[PDB]
Amino acid sequence: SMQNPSVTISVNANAGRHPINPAVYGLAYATTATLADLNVPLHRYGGNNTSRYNWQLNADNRGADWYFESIGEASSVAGERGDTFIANSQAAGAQAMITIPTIGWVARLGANRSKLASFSIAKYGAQSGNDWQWFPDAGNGVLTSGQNVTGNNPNDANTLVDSTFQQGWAQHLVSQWGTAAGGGLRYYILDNEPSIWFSTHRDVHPVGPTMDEIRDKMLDYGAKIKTVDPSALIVGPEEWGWSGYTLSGYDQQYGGLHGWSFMPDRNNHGGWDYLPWLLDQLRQNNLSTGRRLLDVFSVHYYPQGGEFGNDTSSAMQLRRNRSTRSLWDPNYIDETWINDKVQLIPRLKNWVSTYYPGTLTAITEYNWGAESHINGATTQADILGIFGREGLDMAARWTTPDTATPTYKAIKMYRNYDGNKSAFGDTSVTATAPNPDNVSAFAAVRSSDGALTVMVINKYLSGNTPATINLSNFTAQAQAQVWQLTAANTINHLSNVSLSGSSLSLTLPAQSVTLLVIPAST
Ligand SMILES: OC[C@H]1O[C@@H](O)[C@H](O)[C@@H](O)[C@@H]1O
Ligand SMILES: [Zn+2]
Ligand SMILES: [Zn+2]
Ligand SMILES: [Zn+2]
Repeated sequence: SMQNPSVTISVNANAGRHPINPAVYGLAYATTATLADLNVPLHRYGGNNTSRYNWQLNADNRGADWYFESIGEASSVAGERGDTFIANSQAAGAQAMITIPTIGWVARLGANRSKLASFSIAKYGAQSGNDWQWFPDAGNGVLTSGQNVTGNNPNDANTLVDSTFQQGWAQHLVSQWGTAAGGGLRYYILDNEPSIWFSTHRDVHPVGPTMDEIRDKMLDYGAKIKTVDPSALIVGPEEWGWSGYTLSGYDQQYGGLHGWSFMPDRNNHGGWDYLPWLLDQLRQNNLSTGRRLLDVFSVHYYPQGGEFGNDTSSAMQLRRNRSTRSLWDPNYIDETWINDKVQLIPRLKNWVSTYYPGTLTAITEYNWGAESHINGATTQADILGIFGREGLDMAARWTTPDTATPTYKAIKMYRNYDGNKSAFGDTSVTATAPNPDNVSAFAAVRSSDGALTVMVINKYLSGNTPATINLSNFTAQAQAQVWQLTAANTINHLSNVSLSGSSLSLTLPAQSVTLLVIPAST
C-alpha cells in the first residue's frame, strides 16, 4: 500500500559513451572462493602493516594497530605472503596488487623468529597500554601521563632497508611468476598512506614525510621496479583522505601541533598543493628521461560523517544515501569537517589531466559502512554505479564483505547476478535520475550481448516507488529481465516486465537494488 512520489529515468544508449574498466570492481583481502563467486578481477594486498613487511624474513610490524610488534609469518620462505596472495588471486582469474614498502624501516625478528616490540616496557618504562594477552612487555608507546614515548631506538624491532632491498623482491616475483607481459604480477603498489606515517608508524617514522621525501621515493623505488619489469604497472601514492590530497605529512603533523596558520613544506614549495605537485614532479621527470615510472594515481577515501561503522539509525541511513555525492558531484558541499566540494573522481581525473596526463586514476580503499544492513548494500551498489559512470580506472574496497551480508550481494548484482557470471555492461551510457539521494540509476550496454543493463537503486527508507524508464536510441525486445535485492537478502529473479513502446514501468520496494537486463533486437 504505502507509496512514494513517482520517478522517471531516462537512459539514452547514445549519450556519454565510454568503457567501464572491470578493475572498478576490485577488492582487498578476499579468498579464491569469493573472488570467483563475486567475479572480481582485481585483488589488493595493501594497508598499514604492508608498509612494514620484510620480504626476506616473511614478517611485518603492526604499527599503531597492534603495539608496534614485529611478528613472523609461520613460513620463513622469503616472499611467501606475496606468492600465496598471487596464487590465490590467480586461482580465481583475478589480478593481484602487491604493496612494496617504501618507508625503509621494516620488521626484523629475534632468535627463532620470536616477536620484537618497538616500545618495550622494560626499556622505556611504564606506558598506558600493552599487549597483556600475547606480549606483555610490548607497550603502546604512550606514557601513563598520556604523552608519547619519544627517543625510542628504531632497531629494537626493525631494520633499515632501501630500494635495492625491495628490488630483490621484484626480481623474486618475476622469477616465480614471469613478467607482467608474460602473465606475472601486474601491479606494484608503492607503500600506503605515507603522509600519516608519523602516526600509523610513529615508532620508526615520528616525523611526517615532506613532499620531497615522497617524490624521491616514487622516483627511486619506481625506477628500480621498472628496471626489473618494464611491463609492470606502478600504483601510488595511496594517500589517506582529504587532508592528504593537499598537504604533505610534514605539514599535516606541523598543523596538528602548531595550528593551521603557517604550512612550512607548502611554503617552501610556492603554495602548491601536495598531490598536484607530486604529479607534476613525476611529469617533469618522465619528460626529462622519457620513462614513465607511475602508471596509476591512487588515493584512499572514507566518508567523514560517521558512516564508516555500523550505525544504522535513520539519520545515518539518510546521510549514506547522500554522501556518495562526494564521489562525483561538483555542487555538493561535504557535510563534515571537510566542508568543501570533494567531487573525488572528476578531481582525480582533472589533476591527472592537468599535472601528469596519461596516468590512470584509482581509489584503492573505500568503505561506506553498515555492511550487514540493506543501507550498506544500497550504498555499495550506488558506489559501483558511480565508479563506472564517472570513468574511474580502478578501485579496491576495504575490505571484502562477509558472504552472508546484503553488501556482498550488492557487488554480485553487478558481477554475477544470475550465478552464471553474467554482469552489468562494460560501455557506460547516460541514465539520468532527478534525485539520486532518493533514487539513482546507472546504465551500460554489454559487449558480448548488446543487452542494455540498467541498475536502479531505491534509497528511500519506506513505501514503494513507481518508476518509469525511458529508452532513447536502443532497439529492444518485447520484455526486459528483472533481478532484485531487498532487505530479504536474496537475489530474486522476478517476472519479465513488458516494454510499452520504448518505456518500461515497475514498482520498486523501499531500499532495493534492481537490475533490468534489456536484450537488443531481434
Ligand atoms: O580505515 C581503515 C584502513 O584505512 C587505512 O588507514 C589503512 O590503509 C588500513 O590499514 C586501515 O585499517
Ligand atoms: Zn622517511
Ligand atoms: Zn623540494
Ligand atoms: Zn614545534
